[PDB]
Amino acid sequence: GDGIALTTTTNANIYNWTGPNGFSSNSPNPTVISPASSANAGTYTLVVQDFNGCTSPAASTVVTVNAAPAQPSMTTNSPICNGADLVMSTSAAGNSYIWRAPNGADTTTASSTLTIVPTSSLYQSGNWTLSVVNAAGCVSPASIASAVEINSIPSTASAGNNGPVC
Amino acid sequence: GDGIALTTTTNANIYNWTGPNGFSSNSPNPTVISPASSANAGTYTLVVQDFNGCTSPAASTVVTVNAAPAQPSMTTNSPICNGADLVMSTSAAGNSYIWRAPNGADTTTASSTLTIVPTSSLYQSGNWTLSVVNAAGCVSPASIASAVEINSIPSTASAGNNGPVC
Repeated sequence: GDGIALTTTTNANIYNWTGPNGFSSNSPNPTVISPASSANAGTYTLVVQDFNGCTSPAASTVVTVNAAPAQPSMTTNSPICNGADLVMSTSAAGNSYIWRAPNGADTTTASSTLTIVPTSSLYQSGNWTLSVVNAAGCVSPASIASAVEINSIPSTASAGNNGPVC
Repeated sequence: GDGIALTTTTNANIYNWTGPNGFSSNSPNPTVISPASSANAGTYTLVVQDFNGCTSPAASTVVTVNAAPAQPSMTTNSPICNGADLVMSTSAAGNSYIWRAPNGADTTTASSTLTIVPTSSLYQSGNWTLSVVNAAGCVSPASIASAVEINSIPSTASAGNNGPVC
């Protein structure tokens, strides 16, 4: 999902780049490959032709592409009464977990389980999502949102009885 | 999000521009790069060929791209009764905060918290959004709207009792 950029240091007249998917360029500092995927992993080779018409031996480098984790899933204690702790968790593996609140608030934890204490700006109802990040620093697609419904505490009912009893 | 423009001052026959993403042009005053992103930051080099066929030494300049802040989030006292002050706030950092009313009214403040006194043209219900601007003058994506619900004050109930009591 990130891009692959190549650069040059020479000031020669003709550049010739070649790569894994038919990548080709006749310019220094070529158009960055935006959608990096494993398809573009491999060796990129540069040949440079001088002002005098002579060519260099080729130079080359290797770029690898780290894969993102699979879309994680989320479980929540969604039928929740106001004042109770909000608990959400995944089963997905990762090095760090990313929790996204409905209103955009965004926090992290090393744990697969997040607990939100109702003093927090995160104690909010609506659709919550999760994404995870692995050791390569790759972020998974976000999970399918799980709704959280925080219910109010009802008022009390008047209560009594029929009055004095023999 | 803004564009990168390059210009010339010469009247020579052939222009040769080159840049960071394979940017290339054979004309003076090239097509402005509209979607500036960090991808196009770097050195842009111009070489000019004369009417007589001779070429200039190259001239060059550097353009950098300032990044916008990440999408901020908003918190509001949304269950609000008419006449009460409307309070909205963010946690996002910035040099100035931009507050957008549902009906398009647009105000600013240096504070992360905005208070609207109900005499104001901004004391309106509906979906509010926020964006922030940093020291480079870059404006963040707008936040996910937060609804504000301004409720009316109900009329009174008739009240009384059963009448005189022994």
